[PDB]
Amino acid sequence: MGQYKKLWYLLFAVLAVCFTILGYMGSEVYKKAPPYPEQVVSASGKVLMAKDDILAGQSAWQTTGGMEVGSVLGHGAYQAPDWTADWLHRELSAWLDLTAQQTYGKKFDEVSPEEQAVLKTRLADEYRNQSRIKEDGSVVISDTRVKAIESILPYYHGVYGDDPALQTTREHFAMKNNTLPSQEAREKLFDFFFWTSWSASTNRPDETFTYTNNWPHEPLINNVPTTENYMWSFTSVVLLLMGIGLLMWGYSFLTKHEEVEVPTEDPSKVQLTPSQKALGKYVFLTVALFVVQVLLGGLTAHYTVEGQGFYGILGFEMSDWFPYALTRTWHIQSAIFWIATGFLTAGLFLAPIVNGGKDPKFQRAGVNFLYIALFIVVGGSYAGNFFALTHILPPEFNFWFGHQGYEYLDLGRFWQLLLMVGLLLWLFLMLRCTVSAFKEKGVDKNLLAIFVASMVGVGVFYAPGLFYGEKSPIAVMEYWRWWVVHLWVEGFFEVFATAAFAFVFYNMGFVRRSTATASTLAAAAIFMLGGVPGTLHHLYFSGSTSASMAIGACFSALEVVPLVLLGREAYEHWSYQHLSEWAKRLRWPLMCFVAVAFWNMIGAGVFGFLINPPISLFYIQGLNTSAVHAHAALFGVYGFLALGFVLLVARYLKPNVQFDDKLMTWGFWLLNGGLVGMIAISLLPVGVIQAYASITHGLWYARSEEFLQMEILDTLRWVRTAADLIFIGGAICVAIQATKIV
Ligand code: HEM
Ligand code: HEM
Ligand SMILES: [Ca+2]
Ligand SMILES: [Fe+3]
Repeated sequence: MGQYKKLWYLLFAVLAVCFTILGYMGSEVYKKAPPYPEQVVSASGKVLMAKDDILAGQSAWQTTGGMEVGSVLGHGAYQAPDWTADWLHRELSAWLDLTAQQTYGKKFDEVSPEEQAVLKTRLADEYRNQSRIKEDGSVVISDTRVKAIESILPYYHGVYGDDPALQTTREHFAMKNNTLPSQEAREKLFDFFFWTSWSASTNRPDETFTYTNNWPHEPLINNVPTTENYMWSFTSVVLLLMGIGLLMWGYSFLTKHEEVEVPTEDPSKVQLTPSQKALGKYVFLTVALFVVQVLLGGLTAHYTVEGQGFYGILGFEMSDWFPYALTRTWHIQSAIFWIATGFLTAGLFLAPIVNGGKDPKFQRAGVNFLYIALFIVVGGSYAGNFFALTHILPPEFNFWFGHQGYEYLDLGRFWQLLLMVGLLLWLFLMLRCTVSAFKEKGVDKNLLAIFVASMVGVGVFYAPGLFYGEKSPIAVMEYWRWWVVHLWVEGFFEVFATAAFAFVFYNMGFVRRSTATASTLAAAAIFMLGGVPGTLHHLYFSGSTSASMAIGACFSALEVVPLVLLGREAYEHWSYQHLSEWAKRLRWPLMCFVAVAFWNMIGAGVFGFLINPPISLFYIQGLNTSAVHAHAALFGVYGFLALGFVLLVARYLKPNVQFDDKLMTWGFWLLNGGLVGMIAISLLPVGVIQAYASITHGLWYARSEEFLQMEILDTLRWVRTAADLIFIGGAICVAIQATKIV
């Protein structure tokens, strides 16, 4: 390893420690997740439900879209109410009304606060302590609780069915007129909802807080943040402040920046291999998927202000066939697909360059096979989502060929397996080009080794999404799912981008070999240190114990080291005085990387940390601030990276076509202005108002229909269309430039 032995050892130690921590917390989730009770029995002896009924309700929830229609335990969509919190509040209000009648003969509202406190204390004792699971695995609830459940059932039956008395409510929730047509399936789904509400309001066996760390905020049962929550939030802010102070104090020593002399030629000296020439279809697929995804996002926003549609007398009803759940699922899946496609194309273009400008036998055939597999995956998953949400798909094939119901993993298990096979094919095609480069003499191989390791990580770490099943517990499913939406996208993709950037810069002669290798190794070590144990900030209130708040909060704060220095080195080199001898013509792909740094600083650093401490997330999980952070971080870092990658690939495929700077300036600035406007004028104010309402009254109230249909919040969502149109125009401009080039 030569002079990089210390960096390699530090990376190894960081990897070992961080995966040991993450794996230990994984085994804790299997043993400490909220159990499914064997029986839920009334105090008189009548069984309400059983474990099989709860699991059947979970499967029924998966056939409606799951997280893509409302929210369960804080994860999902944001137009329909959070179901666990809404059910808890309605059952607590019904219990209070019933108990006030048998004690004072009046309702809860018309009773003096002195006895309201007594009623609230009796509710808190009954719900948090008397509902604890027993030795035999059963839960005993009172007849008053049974009556409250029976009283609140008809509202949910009308909401998830087609009752005329609840038509307006269904429209405000962006829900089709029959989300779950089967009454028997609706009854099971309400059992599942009750189970989630029970797990969110019942103390742990040997603790004074619930299985969800007192989530959601519910003043009626005193579901408030715990001392551990406060203690670890304070610790995480203190760690972030130290880290920032230490990075300021040591930036001078840490970064030496031994710059090299700028060359004159273009080592652009790339006789293109047949496999490289077959990536124009990849570039076109990336930009077409980007345009389709942006259009699907515009179509989902329209459902949040109208509910069913406008005009289209065209002869069918559109929410019956392409409802909000379907449009949002496709919108989320297309974004994942096109960002991943851009990264995979970029890698496939660099592989033959690593191989010395030659194709290993059958590389073009492998590339074409991968293209066909990616097309089949996308088309089949979308068709399965359509047929599952229309309920034409029989329910026993839903989890495998329809809608999984889990966000960011909505595609069926069969399509997930096909995508995994395609990713392994891509890794094989990348790795077969490295054998000759490794089998050389004299040349240092540390940068190649770190690049190959980042190849293996991207091509491998989609597997943890197959470690749960249809009937797997929700907390296990959430753990394995964030192993993919956070560790594989947020992590292992920055590593790939960094290792490709270093490889390209070294082979263009912009940086020294030692500088590139050391920078890549250090960046990989800091990204793994801040990202691998930072997975747990998605599991603070998902049935995990209190150790998740601690780990996720403290290490996620450690992910401040890269974000800051990011791009300083660009402003250190932005002022060039026509130093771009052969780079000002390609100014656009190289400027997608300055907006990348800006959005990494803003969307991922500012908006990502205001939601990170558990004391904040306790109130703002499930609100529009999550949408703000998601849009900013995801497109501003990774969509721009992928767009720059496919623009740079298209530049080398067709070096005789110039870039039309007037269409490029328009597209770039329309994208950046549209993103800025959609957060700053619509998304952020809605999130702030929702956060205030949540903190003051309850997450139930911040997600309620009565609160979302306020005059200020409907005009705040309509105004978004102005920035949405600008963003769609910018996306269309970029996609035309790319199509014109290839
Ligand atoms: C015209 C531009 C866009 C519009 C109008 C738009 C609109 C929307 C809407 C309406 C939602 C659903 C919020 C809800 O639950 O009610 C959403 C969610 C989302 N959008 Fe977009 N979007 C746009 C562009 C993008 C882009 C470019 C990306 C990234 C490639 C993206 C990624 C996402 C993600 C990841 C979510 C889910 C976020 C979450 O659940 O927190 N969007 N968007
Ligand atoms: C570019 C890097 C990042 C990307 C692409 C990214 C992406 C996302 C996305 C799409 C979500 C949506 C969650 C959902 O739909 O359920 C999310 C949630 C979250 N992210 Fe990030 N993120 C990034 C960096 C960060 C950083 C640096 C932090 C911490 C400082 C962070 C903390 C969170 C938290 C706490 C949530 C949960 C919000 C909620 O569940 O309601 N993220 N992230
Ligand atoms: Ca979400
Ligand atoms: Fe995350």
